[PDB]
Amino acid sequence: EDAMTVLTPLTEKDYEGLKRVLRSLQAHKMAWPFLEPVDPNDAPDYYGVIKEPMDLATMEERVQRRYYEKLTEFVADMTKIFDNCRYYNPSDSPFYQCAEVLESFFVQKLKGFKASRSH
Ligand SMILES: CC(=O)NCCc1ccc(S(N)(=O)=O)cc1
Repeated sequence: EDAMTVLTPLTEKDYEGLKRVLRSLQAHKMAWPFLEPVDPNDAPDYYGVIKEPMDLATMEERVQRRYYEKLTEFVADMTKIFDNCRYYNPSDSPFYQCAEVLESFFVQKLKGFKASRSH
């Protein structure tokens, strides 16, 4: 990551862009596994093997409360969603596939956001 991403505080204008990025991911057809926390009734061992769970509803709460101070912190929570999924599930599962697709989409949107901060 470049210096602006790591070190520039998130302004109010930056926060309007983060809200838009988040809503775009929540509207994607392959985001269904990630919208809410993993349900322990459907995966009884999940919370014993994933030490730092993350999901898009937790990220929305954090955006609304202005939790993030730097773009790097927002990117780290999003990346945790996809990394947790690829560690828990096998490479041939539909869950793993959805992580591949949605991370590519996130990177496209993140590049757009970064371009809009500066010019
Ligand atoms: C985001 C994410 O990784 N969700 C996985 C949810 C999930 C994984 C596995 C199963 S099982 N035990 O039926 O094979 C159920 C649900």
